[PDB]
Formats: sequence, C-alpha cells, structure tokens
Amino acid sequence: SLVVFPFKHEHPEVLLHNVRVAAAHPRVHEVLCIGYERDQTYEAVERAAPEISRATGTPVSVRLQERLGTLRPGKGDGMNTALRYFLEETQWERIHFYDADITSFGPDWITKAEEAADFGYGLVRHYFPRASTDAMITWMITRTGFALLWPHTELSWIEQPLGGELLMRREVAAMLYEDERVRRRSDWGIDTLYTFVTVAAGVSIYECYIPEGKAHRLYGGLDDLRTMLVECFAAIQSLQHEVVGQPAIHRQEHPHRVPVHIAERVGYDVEATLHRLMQHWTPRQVELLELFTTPVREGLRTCQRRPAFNFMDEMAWAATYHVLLEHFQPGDPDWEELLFKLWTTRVLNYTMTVALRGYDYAQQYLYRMLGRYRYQAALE
Ligand SMILES: Nc1nc2c(ncn2[C@@H]2O[C@H](COP(=O)(O)OP(=O)(O)O)[C@@H](O)[C@H]2O)c(=O)[nH]1
Ligand SMILES: [Mn+2]
Repeated sequence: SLVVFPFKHEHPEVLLHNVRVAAAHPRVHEVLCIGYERDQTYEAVERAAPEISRATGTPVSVRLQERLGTLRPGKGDGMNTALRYFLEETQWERIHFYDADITSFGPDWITKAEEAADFGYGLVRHYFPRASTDAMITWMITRTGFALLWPHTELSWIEQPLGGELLMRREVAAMLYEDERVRRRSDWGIDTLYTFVTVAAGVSIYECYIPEGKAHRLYGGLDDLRTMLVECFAAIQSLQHEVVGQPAIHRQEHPHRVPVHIAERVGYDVEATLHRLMQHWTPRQVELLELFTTPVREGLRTCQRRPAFNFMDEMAWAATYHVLLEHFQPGDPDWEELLFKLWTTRVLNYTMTVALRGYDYAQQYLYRMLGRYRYQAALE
C-alpha cells in the first residue's frame, strides 16, 4: 500500500515518527509526504528519507503539492496531488491517508484498515471518540447538511465525514481523481468531497473504530476554525443540487467506551468565544440579518451589545441553515463573518443546554438531532 501524510506547519519529530511507523509496517510498500511548502519539516524528512528507506525496505518520498484545483490553495491540492502521484507514478493497489500531526499513531491503525479492505470494502474510514465540544463543524455543518439535503441516503450516517484518516482501493482513488467536483476542491472542503462522492458512486464503506482516540494539535478559541468553517459549509453548499446514486454496503465497527481523558476535555475558550461574538460587526452584516427568521435576526443583533445564544436552538439552526444554503456567498467578507457568528451561537447553545448535561447526554442528543433533521427533511 501507499501511505500518505499531507503536511503544512507540522513539527519534524512528530511527522518523522509517523513515517517511521508506516515504513516499518509489513503491508506498506511506499510512503509519500505531501507538503504545502518547502520548509524546515520538508527538508528534515528529505534527508531522513533515504536512511529510513534502507533500514526498512520502504521508499519514502517527499513532494510539493501542486495547483490542481481552483479554490484557496490548501489541503485539497495536497490530497489530490497525492492522488495523482499514486495513480500516475506507482502501481500500488491501495492508498492510505493519515493526518501528519497525529501523536497516537501505531501499526494497528494500518492493520485494521488493510484487513477490512481484504474483507472486501472499497473505502475504509477511521473514526474516533471526540470531546463533546469538539467536532462542531462535523455536527453542526457537515452532518446536519447531509441530513437536511439527503435524508434517505447513507451520507449523514458517516461518522466522521471531515476525517482525514482513510484507505481506498485503487479504482476508488482513480474515480475520485477523475471527478471534476473533487479536483476543484483545493481547500478545506476536500474531505467533504471525498465523503460525498465515494458515497454517491456507491463505493462500499467500512468505518473502523480507533479506541485510543486521535491525539493531534490542540486549539484554544473558536475563530481558529473560521476558514475551515466557511470552506466546509461552502463544500456542502456547492453539492446542494447533486443527486445521489444507489448506495452500497455501509457498516461501522461498534464503538468502545470513551477514554476518560477524552470525555473530560473542553474544546474551546468560552469567555473568549463570547467576546468574539460582539466583534467584527459591520452595517452590512446587520442588514444581511433581514434575510433570517425573526428570532435569529433579533438574537444575533443583540450580540452587538451583549452575548446572546439561547435563541439558537435545534429548530432555529435548521431554519438558519436553509437561508444560508440560499444566500451565503463564499468570498464575501460579511457573509463569511455572519456564518461564523451564527455557527458560534449554535455551538454555545449546544454547550450550555446539552454538552453541560454530560458526555453521554450530548452524544445521544447529537444522534437524535440528525434523526429529527432527517425525518423533517423527508416530509418536505
Ligand atoms: N499538503 C497540505 N496539507 C495540509 C494543508 N492544510 C492542512 N494540512 C494537513 O492536513 C492535516 C489536517 O490538518 P489540521 O490543521 O491539523 O486538521 P484538524 O486537526 O482537523 O484541525 C494535517 O496533516 C495538516 O498538516 C495544506 O494546505 N496542504
Ligand atoms: Mn490535526
């Protein structure tokens, strides 16, 4: 198999460790690191490369991402450049992706995936336990969107649609490299694209569970995620009129109980997030609210004077979602900030009226949210 780690600003030690793990694995026949730019990490890898290759019998290659798409040049270009290398410069039967910044990586990751592929699945997705205030894009944007737009489909049932850890059969990779909507998505929307398209094409999917969780880079306040938020919402938006094919087999490994350290983690700085809600206002944003339902309009307007979020419950979010699908303009600075504030109030609502009632309570809620969304959408 080919194992790929795409990287941007990672520390060298962290990535080289993971490369060492993959290179040591009996089933891995090459590893490719795909860099955003040539930096300290890129060079570090390049010189450790031929030395790891002889100690293991596995070639390791570094390469720059190239401009294959047309949105922000970001992770998409990275993964697609990797697709091209896999498909055009090698004859390997399978391709693995794993985020570069993982600190809990081990060979069972690889093993579990390969075995599932042996079992016959076209695509294998690693999923993990996550803290109840993490994954807020995943739930509030990606899964919610898939549920509101494609209720009868397998799409909202994917556990981790933004997740970067996965394995594909060659033909699946080829199919994806050849799909214009996929190639286009050079920014953060790549994972959403791979998820959507593999499902839509009737690829057979297995989601295997990694109990240890994903130890990666940590994040402080909510606006760390702002670009990602817009790009991820954009991705859904652009798919909104697509149609989905007959589904294949979709099965998911049963999840273990959550590590205590994970159930006990807090995803963001509440104070700072409340502060941020009252910032970066413009008259244009205030006028743009006129597009929204009264409680959302009035809700968000209050945020100019003081933080408000009780209004942003599950129904209000769905209504807000429909307006955004219709009027949101990627590239528009005001729409971008409005989406951010708006998502922000949803997260806070969820944090105080759900996450605070406890981990299990939150998880049960989130799944029931999707359920209710799926059911509402299929009546209209
Ligand atoms: N090649 C490439 N890799 C990227 C880019 N942006 C992010 N990455 C990598 O994609 C993976 C996910 O990035 P990260 O910020 O840690 O994702 P997150 O944990 O979900 O917030 C990591 O391996 C990053 O190094 C990019 O523009 N190009
Ligand atoms: Mn990460």
